[PDB]
Amino acid sequence: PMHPFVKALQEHFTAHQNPEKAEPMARYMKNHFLFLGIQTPERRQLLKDIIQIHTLPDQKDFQIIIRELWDLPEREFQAAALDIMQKYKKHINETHIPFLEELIVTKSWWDSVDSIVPTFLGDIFLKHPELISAYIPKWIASDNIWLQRAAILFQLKYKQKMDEELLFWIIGQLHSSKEFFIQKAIGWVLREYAKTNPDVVWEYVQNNELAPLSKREAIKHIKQNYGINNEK
DNA sequence: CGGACTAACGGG
DNA sequence: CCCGTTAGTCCG
Repeated sequence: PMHPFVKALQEHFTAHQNPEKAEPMARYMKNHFLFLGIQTPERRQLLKDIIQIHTLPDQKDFQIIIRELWDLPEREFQAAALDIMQKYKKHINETHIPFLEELIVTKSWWDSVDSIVPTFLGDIFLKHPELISAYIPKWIASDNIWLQRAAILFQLKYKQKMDEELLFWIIGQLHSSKEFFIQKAIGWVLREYAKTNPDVVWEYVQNNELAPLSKREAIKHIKQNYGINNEK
C-alpha cells in the first residue's frame, strides 16, 4: 500500500497537470520520462501544500517515501523526492551512501544525478573523506556513466577543500571516455575549480590529454586570464 | 569542432 | 534586476 503522503502528493500533482507543457518538458529530457507538465516553482508549492495539510512524515518513513516516489512514472515525482530528501537532510549520514548510489543508478539522467551528487554525496564525503576510496574506485570501474559522473562531480562545490590529487586522478581515469556526460562533467568540474585555483587548472589542461569538449569547457572563463596564443 | 542562441533554475 | 549553469537546438 502506497504511503498516504505519497498518495496525497500524487493526487495533488495530477490535479494540476499540464499536458501542453508536458510535451516540450519530456522532449528536453530526450523522452526518457513521462512528465505531468509541472515546472519547479509550482511543483514546490504543491509539495508545500501537502506538507501543510499532512505534516512531513516521521523520519522512519524517509527512505520509503523517496523510493515510492522514485518508482512513479512521471519525472516530477523524482524531482519532488529530491525536494523531500533535502527536508530530511539532517538525518542523512555515511550509512546512506548505498541508498544514494541506488538512486543514482535508477531512473538515471543528468537532472536527478546532478541533484544527488555535489550536494548530498559531496557533504557526506567532506565529513568522511576516509570513505571516498571505498566507493570512488568502484564507480569509475563500473559500466555506469552516472556513477562515473558521480565520481567526477562529488567535489564540485569543495572550493578550497578540493582534493586536487584526487580530482586529477579521477579525471585521468576517465579522460578517454567518448561519453558526452563524462566529457562535460570533466569540463564543468575543472571550470568550477578554476574559480578557486586557476593556475592549477590551466597547467592541468595544457599538460594532460582531455576530450576537446572537456578542455573547451574547462577554460571557458580562464582563457581570458591567460590569453589564447597565436597558432600560426 | 565551437560559437550563438533558448529556456529554466539557483542565487547574488 | 543581474549572471552563471545543468542541459537543449541550430549554424558555419
